[PDB]
Amino acid sequence: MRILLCSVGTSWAVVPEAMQLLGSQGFDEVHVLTTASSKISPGVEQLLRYFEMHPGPRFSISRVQDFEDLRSEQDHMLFEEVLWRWLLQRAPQAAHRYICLAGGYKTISAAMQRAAALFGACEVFHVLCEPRFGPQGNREASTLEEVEQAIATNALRFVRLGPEPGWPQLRLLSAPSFPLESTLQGPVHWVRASDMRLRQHVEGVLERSRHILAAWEGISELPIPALAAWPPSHLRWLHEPLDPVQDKAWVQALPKVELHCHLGGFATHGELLHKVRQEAANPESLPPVRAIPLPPGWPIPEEPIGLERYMRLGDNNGSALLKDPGCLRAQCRLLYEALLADHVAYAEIRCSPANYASASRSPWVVLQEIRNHFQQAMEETPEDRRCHVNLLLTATREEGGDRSRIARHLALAITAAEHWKNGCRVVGVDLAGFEDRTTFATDFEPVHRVGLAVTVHAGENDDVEGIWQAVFKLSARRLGHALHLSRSPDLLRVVAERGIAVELCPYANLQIKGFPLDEEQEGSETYPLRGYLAAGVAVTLNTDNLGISQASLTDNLLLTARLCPGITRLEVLKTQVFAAQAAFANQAERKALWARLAQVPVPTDTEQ
Amino acid sequence: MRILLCSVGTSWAVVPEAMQLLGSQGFDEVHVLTTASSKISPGVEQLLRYFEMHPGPRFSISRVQDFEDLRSEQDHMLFEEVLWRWLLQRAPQAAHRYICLAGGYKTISAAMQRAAALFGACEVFHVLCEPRFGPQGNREASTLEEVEQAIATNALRFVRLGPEPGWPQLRLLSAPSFPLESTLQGPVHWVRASDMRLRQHVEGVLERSRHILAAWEGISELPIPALAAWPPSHLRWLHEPLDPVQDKAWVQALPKVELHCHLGGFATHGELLHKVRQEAANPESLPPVRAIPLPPGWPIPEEPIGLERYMRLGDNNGSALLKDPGCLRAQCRLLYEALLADHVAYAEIRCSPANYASASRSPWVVLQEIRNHFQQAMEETPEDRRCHVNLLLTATREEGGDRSRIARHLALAITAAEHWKNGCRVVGVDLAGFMFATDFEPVHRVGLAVTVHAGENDDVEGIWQAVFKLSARRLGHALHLSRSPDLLRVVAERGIAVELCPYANLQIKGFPLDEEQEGSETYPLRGYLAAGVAVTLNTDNLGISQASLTDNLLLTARLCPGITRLEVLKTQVFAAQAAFANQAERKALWARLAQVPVPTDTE
Ligand SMILES: Nc1ncnc2c1ncn2[C@@H]1O[C@H](COP(=O)(O)OP(=O)(O)OP(=O)(O)O)[C@@H](O)[C@H]1O
Ligand SMILES: Nc1ncnc2c1ncn2[C@@H]1O[C@H](COP(=O)(O)OP(=O)(O)OP(=O)(O)O)[C@@H](O)[C@H]1O
Ligand SMILES: [Mg+2]
Ligand SMILES: [Mg+2]
Ligand SMILES: [Mg+2]
Ligand SMILES: [Mg+2]
Ligand SMILES: [Zn+2]
Repeated sequence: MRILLCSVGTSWAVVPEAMQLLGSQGFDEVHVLTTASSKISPGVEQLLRYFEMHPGPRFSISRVQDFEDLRSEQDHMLFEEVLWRWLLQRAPQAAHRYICLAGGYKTISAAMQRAAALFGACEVFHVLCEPRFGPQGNREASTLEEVEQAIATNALRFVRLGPEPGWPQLRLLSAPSFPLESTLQGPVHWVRASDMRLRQHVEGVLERSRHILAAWEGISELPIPALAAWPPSHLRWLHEPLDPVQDKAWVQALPKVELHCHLGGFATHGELLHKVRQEAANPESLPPVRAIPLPPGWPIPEEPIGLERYMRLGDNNGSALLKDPGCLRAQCRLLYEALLADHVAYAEIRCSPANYASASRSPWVVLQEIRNHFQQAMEETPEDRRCHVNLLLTATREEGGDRSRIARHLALAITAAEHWKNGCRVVGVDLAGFEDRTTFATDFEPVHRVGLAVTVHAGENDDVEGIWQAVFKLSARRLGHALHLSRSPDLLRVVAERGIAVELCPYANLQIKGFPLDEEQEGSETYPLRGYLAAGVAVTLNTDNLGISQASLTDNLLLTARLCPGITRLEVLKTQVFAAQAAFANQAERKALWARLAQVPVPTDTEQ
Repeated sequence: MRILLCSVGTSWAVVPEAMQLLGSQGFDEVHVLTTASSKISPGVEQLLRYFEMHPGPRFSISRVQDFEDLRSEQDHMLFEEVLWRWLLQRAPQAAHRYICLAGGYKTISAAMQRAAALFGACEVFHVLCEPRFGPQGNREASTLEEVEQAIATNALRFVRLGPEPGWPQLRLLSAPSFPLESTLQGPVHWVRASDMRLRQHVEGVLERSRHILAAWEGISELPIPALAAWPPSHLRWLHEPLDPVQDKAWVQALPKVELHCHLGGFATHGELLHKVRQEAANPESLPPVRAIPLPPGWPIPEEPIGLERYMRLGDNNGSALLKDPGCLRAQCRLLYEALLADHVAYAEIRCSPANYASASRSPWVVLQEIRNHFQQAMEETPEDRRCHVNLLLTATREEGGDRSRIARHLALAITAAEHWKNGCRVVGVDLAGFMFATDFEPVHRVGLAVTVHAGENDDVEGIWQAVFKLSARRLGHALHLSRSPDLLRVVAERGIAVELCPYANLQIKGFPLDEEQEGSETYPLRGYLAAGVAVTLNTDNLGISQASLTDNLLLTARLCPGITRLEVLKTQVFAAQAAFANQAERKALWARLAQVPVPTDTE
């Protein structure tokens, strides 16, 4: 199969010479494109007369309706679009596309060359004939007789400029996505482009290709491979320090991962608390709303308040209030709404089913209700914006308290691990009672033996033996509030090399323990996020308690800018990638999460 | 700054119209390219007269000596090369480059457009003149006064075709690397291109960029990101099942990682054993060479021989000989030579120094001698061919026996871990037999990584206790992980590496070969790979198994039906990630692994 595409200006004789590129074999098809100038119509007439003879191949003639003459650049873009659509239509494949640039304007010849370079062509050539067929033999061929004479006498020169392979993303473009409106007027078609779509599509493809090629060297240094298509200025902006106030919209639009969120600390005070109370199935059993004033300057107090006061700040919600089934349902639904409004894509929520169990509601019933409410909230949301929520069961140790709650939480987690295989799942346990009790560990071999994962939640104690025991005796895969890893360099090295994640909650850590804010240089009491990042630790930024901390995940990501002097937003993306890798997800959840993370928002402040 | 670049053909009045693109603003300097055809020299003299009467911007004319008229494609390529070199020379900055395609052949205008697209330009434009002049008033401007009248009458139409950014690689190209000669003839330069270097470089970079763009959609599934630059045919070849007979050279040329190699089982027989024995410092004390007949069909026996016979096959070397300082020295150098010849980039060699100690040589002396021999061998090797070697201490256990040797090896590893911090280091311990977690806490306290060796026991409790009671980061010969789905999922999710030795496993345990499809006793490599497990292929004992790392990588084709070469690269990447290396060693290993050999067949 072999077709020929030509552009013709005032000289019509190029086409009869053009078919002689292959000699006697000729072309299987011939197609011609011209402009609307009246000076070509007689040439069209002679072309038709020539085409009457030699009826071997199938012939056609087109013309651009809107291109009378080249008056400005707008005519050039119009002709470019029409020529591109004509090339796609009349030449479905580039392996048998032959393009002749002889006729037309010099701009038209350049456009034909560029179209061949873009969409591909089998051969591109230019026809030359010596001037010995004309008035006194001083002109090139102009009528049929001398055209045939030149054909028979081999008086034509062909410069095969060579094949053009085209670009990979433009070589598979199809004709009917960008159609032409051909009007048959005799044996010649007349074509016109309705829209401009093809030019913007090609320009976008070329810009994306240039951006990918520019950033191709640093593929491994980008946390998300989809960032190579970013323009170099956008990547330079990505490598600048994060701004807490200017980058609010960019962080807000980011797809995030939440790995440390307590269910019972969500609607602890305010409008959310009243909304949860108003949904109670038994309003007469609701305890009265206690008076729990917030510390002045909340959520950023003048001085840290400690873990005890921070726990007591969330007493209007939790064990007391979530024993109501309606309150529990409203709590789960509102937590999912909060997660959706923050563009979270994957969430792990910490729950205590035995804390909300009653005489008629076993812990299994409470766990089933929580999981079913979350699954229902997930299935209602469209998949493009759906946040996948998994569950972690907290096993809190009490100082001198009962061991029964821990044992039944472990058994509940073991059973719910294989009870549910799709949607919302119980993915592990949160051993949050490891402080002042363990510097007695046999309780958790059944957890390991069934494939449940373990995260150990620190208790404000500054010792490093607890972290050691969590890593090596509890086989923990994540660490909560491990803010003193740097004090033991060997422990920090072990945590980095074993791929153990560290869950950091900026607002909770600032409120409970306190760190200097807006210090120009890193000091001895600086937040350990940047030091952990430099040490090779997979660091996650979380919320801990949405209600008590009075801050969202976007707010924590923005506060890391004030806690860590000169942290870059590339490191924010790194934290998100670390969170995605540290999640207790399976192959399908991980695939969906990676698909969601690739859609990083485009910056709008790349102007300096 | 603004530089005007344009060509002239039979006509000359294109450029006097050309620098009027900005009108009264003008241009800082103008440069003109031209051919050697004699039919256009009057245009050249007209140009000279024009800029003699019109001073201001710098003027220059260049003519391609070897190009006169368009006859075939060779002249076109010659003009293209000369034009590209002249473009790089006259206009080094793309932000100050203006190109006009009004003059010359139509192919010349196409070449100017293509050069602007390739290298970038501030603006590409074409100037037109309405034909109203001449004696009949029906022809365009051709004389000087006609040009002046056209300028005054505003009969010039400029088609600003738009700016071109160029390509990222071609935007940085510099003139001196591709120079253009000049032979002055008055005020007109005469240029010529010496060779076709710039054209071939442009074609090669364009082909590579096209390959990158084609392979870009699907970069997440490539083990090495540098594989994108491979041609699509090469990637299609990569995704095809490995051939044990024809892919031997490609596998041999690969940079590899060795994680399970025993020092004492390298020169157990053959001429290599006698090469080691000849280097004894006290040859009179060498034990007599035992008669150890290899099983028929070695290294691929008819029936598996088990672990006892396999261990007894290497009785002519090890503790028998390497108590000799010279024998140990020769053993280490020959092992490093074998590693270099196999293109291994990172090796973890595991040894038992306390087995080699004597009355006068303590285990610490033996360990330091081993380390210094390997470090020296690494030192006389170029860094681009250097194989980095790290050490593992094997704390083997036996029925009853003595626990003193285990304590000595663990303490030795602890001390050596902080002794050396560059070059050859002691990176971990090997537990050949271990649930006795009481005496392995001190190495967790100091940050030593633990690899646990599975014995000839088809048990599942052992792997569980290795993962959770020993905190092992690698598992040796865990061939029955699939019998416990929970254990397989745990190993996959916790990132624990499984180190498989194809030839050793075939000789000791026995597996079907050349199966058409996966069966019940088929090798578990592909099943582990499909389950998300990080699997590494190693050699175990170089001397006893009588096979190299290349030989094991090729045997996996017979063991695993339909295993592709992408999976071989995946196992190499898994081994790189599973090493006990630090940041610098990991960086060097990743740099070495990015140089995958180019396939030689592809079809
Ligand atoms: N930031 C934290 N640091 C330490 N422990 C915490 C933190 N947040 C929560 N916990 C512990 O986790 C337990 C469970 O918290 P959650 O909010 O999910 O439950 P609850 O319904 O509020 O329970 P409670 O009866 O304790 O009020 C808390 O009781 C507390 O012991
Ligand atoms: N395939 C294997 N499986 C289990 N143990 C092995 C295997 N190969 C070697 N070993 C043992 O692991 C340890 C590694 O030490 P090394 O490779 O230097 O051997 P060695 O001390 O020279 O051997 P030996 O004294 O047994 O001949 C030795 O105790 C060796 O016997
Ligand atoms: Mg709470
Ligand atoms: Mg609470
Ligand atoms: Mg051995
Ligand atoms: Mg031996
Ligand atoms: Zn071994």
